[PDB]
Amino acid sequence: MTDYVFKAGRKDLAPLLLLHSTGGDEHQLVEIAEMIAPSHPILSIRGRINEQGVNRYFKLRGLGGFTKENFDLESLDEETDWLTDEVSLLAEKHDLDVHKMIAIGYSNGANVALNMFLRGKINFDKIIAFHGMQLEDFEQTVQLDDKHVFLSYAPNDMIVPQKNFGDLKGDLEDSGCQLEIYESSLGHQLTQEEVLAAKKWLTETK
Repeated sequence: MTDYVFKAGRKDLAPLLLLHSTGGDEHQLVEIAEMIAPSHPILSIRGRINEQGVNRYFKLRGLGGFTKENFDLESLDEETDWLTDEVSLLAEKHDLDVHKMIAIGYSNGANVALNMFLRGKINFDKIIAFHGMQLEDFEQTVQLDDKHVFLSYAPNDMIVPQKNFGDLKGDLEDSGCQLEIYESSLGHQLTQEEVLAAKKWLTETK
């Protein structure tokens, strides 16, 4: 039984899909999204992974000393099939248009949104990814030439290697995306300043 929040907002405005960080839940990003995109309908879906009571979108290997080697790509693939189908089903139920959807994710959720976009599993209109990273290297057969995407990064983020963030930006730009990059100073932590930066960016790109 899917754990999710829907908050109607103004029906004619683009819907937001919220995706939480590790250990977050469907309520984590709600007030943040309300600051970024006031009045927009909100759909927020909890990850299905709960190993040791930590909510996540896909499994780790536990090789916690590693970055990409710790990501279970079979799980990533299975859960992203599930999530794309779930988004379509709930958009159906709540009369939302997936092609207008703005994904707003933080860490784990941001990674999953970015991966779905790059794999062509969901045609989001825009993505706002706070402290995201590349999960896997693959052949992208997506063309995203018209799309706008906001990414934050901190150079003291122990979790996201510089090279890894370079590969994420490169995969998006190779697909044709127009990127805005915001640099924060609190490592992996979501900052008030990066959220205001995304709010401002959305007013410019909306």
